[PDB]
Amino acid sequence: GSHMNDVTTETYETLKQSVLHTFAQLTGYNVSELSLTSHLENDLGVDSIALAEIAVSLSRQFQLNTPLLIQDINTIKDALDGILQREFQLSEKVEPAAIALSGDADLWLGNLVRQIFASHSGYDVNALALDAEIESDLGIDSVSVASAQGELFNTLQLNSETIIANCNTLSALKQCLAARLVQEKGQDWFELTRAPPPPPLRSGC
Repeated sequence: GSHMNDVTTETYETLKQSVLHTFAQLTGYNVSELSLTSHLENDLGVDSIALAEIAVSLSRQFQLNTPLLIQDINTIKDALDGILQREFQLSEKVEPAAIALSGDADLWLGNLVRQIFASHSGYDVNALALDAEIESDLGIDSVSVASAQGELFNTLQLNSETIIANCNTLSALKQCLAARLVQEKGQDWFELTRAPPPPPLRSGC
């Protein structure tokens, strides 16, 4: 019906506010001058250049499945209708990249890390699966993996001074090496492949 479809009464009205706020903050319009039945194009007089950032932010803020198309955003209530058509959460948390990592970045760490453990322990690199537990499935002993870390950092031009807390999964330690980069060598490592610096040091992967 239209009586507490998902959230309580106040919460559902604050839902209006949550979407209203997006229309206001991006354009410079007062959210208190935004009326739910106001057709954006006509009454508020918002055009595509501004409207598009709103549709964009609405899709991102509430973390919708499908991106709202700017031709499909007609009126505020109409947008609200569209919001809930995919996904909506009151008091949604915009979780940023707290870890801030890319699978391409940890990948090259992951290549060498497996090679050393493999060579050291007498196993095959490609047989060393990330979903497979190192000690349990892969059959590598704690000493076998821990001792190999040192020479691994050496082969990786990283501080062998630092140790990897032995994680039983290759996925975990791969993330650990990726963290070592930030903690030992700075965020600079990823910055190279992100923002290409003047000298030929663009290859940060």
